[PDB]
Formats: sequence, structure tokens, C-alpha cells
Amino acid sequence: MENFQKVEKIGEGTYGVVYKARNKLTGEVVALKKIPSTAIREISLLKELNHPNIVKLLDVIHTENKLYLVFEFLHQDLKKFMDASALTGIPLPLIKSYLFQLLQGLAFCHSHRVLHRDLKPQNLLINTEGAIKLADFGLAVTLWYRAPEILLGCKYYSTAVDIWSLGCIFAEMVTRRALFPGDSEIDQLFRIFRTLGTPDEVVWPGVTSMPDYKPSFPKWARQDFSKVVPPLDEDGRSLLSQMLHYDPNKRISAKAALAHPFFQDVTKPVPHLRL
Ligand SMILES: C[C@H](CO)Nc1nc(Nc2ccc(S(N)(=O)=O)cc2)ncc1Br
Repeated sequence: MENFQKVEKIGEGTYGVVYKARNKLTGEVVALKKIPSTAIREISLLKELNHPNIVKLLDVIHTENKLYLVFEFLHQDLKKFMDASALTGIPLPLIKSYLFQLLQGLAFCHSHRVLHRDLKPQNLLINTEGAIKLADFGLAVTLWYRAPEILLGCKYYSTAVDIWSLGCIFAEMVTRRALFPGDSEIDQLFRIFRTLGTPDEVVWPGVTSMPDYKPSFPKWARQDFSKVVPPLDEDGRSLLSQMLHYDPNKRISAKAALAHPFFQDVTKPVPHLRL
């Protein structure tokens, strides 16, 4: 890790801090993430997990209590791009491209039993050629993308959690505002309830016996879905509702979502990026 000149800090969670960096000898520009035997073996496995819509993990560096992951560098994240596009909106065909590629990335990881668990716009990275890629997964303060079953204390949650988060991202790209911007776990859960309606045994068998479920939860009626994402067309809306099903078992898989009618006319536009 003397092999790398830090250029700038580009990110941080509590996992670690991410820098754009330059290899002193090869000149390559990379993203360097500065972060237990179990974790070493696990991240070794993730290194083999190559797909066009997953940020490539090039190298793992374990040096004295400290662990660095060396990633390929992409040039902008989706949040910054959504903000830059905020007056105009991202054109539907590019929204659809990005949602489609993200679903290919999920299906691939999911087929390997690898989950993201913490998807958000800052983990979705774009380039000038119209690709979008997922960063930070298998690695497992923003609750906004969190699936209802995590919030209800489920211990053994599934690949469905990433479909939920990706559904909330889709809605946000379309409306140019976050769908569920909670500022606490309960606020997050109650904002979900107030839009989609308070879940019960009819729509989510077993929900009322989940660890943090309370009979005292207010009982809100579900809102009209056309009020949630105007002006998504009805195909996008149907796909969105399948991604935001309460019951993780009813919630559409990445693989099934790829086949949804919404993607019948999918293409790959290039975005206009200001770097
Ligand atoms: C920090 C980000 C998500 O953890 N990780 C990466 N980010 C990038 N690039 C990056 C991230 C953010 C931005 S920003 N915030 O200017 O759009 C620009 C480039 N590249 C590879 C990785 Br891994």
C-alpha cells in the first residue's frame, strides 16, 4: 500500500473510506477502499465474481491489521448524476437501460447466492459508455432503501432485499425524489406503511409474528400506485409494484423482472456526463 498515490477521497461508509488512487508503478487509476480469517476467504470468493454490471475487484491487500480492496474506478455515481439531471429528469430510455443492467447484475450475484444488502444511489456507478455497475456487495446511515423485512427484524433475509432497494431506486430516478426518506428505523417503516399500506396476514403471511412487529402499528390504507410514480407508464408501474411486494416470497426475482414487458423496447443510450 505504498504502491498507491491517493488522489482524492471519493466515498465513505462505516465499512471504510474510498479513495481514487493511482498505482505509482503502473499508472493505473483505481478506487482504493481501506476497510478476521473468515472475511479474507469471503472477499477472496467475491474476487472471482466477474460480470459487466459489477464493479471489478482487482486486488485484495492485507497489510498489518488493515485491509485494502482495489477496485476498478468508474467516473460518476448515480446520486450525482440524478442531481445533475434534476431540472430535466433522466430520459426514460436511460432509466430503463440502467434498471435493466442493474437487474442483470443482481440476477448474476443472486444466482451465486451473493447479496448486496445495502444498495443505494452512491453504490451505483456509471461511465461514459452507458454502463451502470453495482459496487460494495457481498461486503455485508441511509435507511431509505431498506426492505421491510430487515426493518421488522428478520434474521435470515433473502436476495429479495436487493430487489426492494433497487425498486426504491427506480422510483427515485423516475420521480427525482427519494421514495421513502426515513430519518429513523420506525419512520422508515411508517413511511413505507403510509404509501403501500400497513401490511397484515392477508398480504404478508407471517408478518405479525416477525420479531419487531407490534400489534399497535397504525393501520394505514394502501395508496393508489399511480399517485406513487407519476409519470411512469403502466408497464413500469406494474414492474415497480412487483419489486415492492411486502412478502419477500411474492417479490419478483431479478431474473423474472428481466422478462417483464417493460423491457421489450430496452436499448442502451449513453448519458451526458459532466466529469
Ligand atoms: C465510492 C464508491 C461507492 O462506494 N465506489 C467507487 N466509486 C467509484 N467512482 C466514483 C464514485 C463517486 C463519484 S462522485 N460522487 O463524484 O459522483 C465519482 C466516481 N469508482 C469505483 C468505486 Br468501488
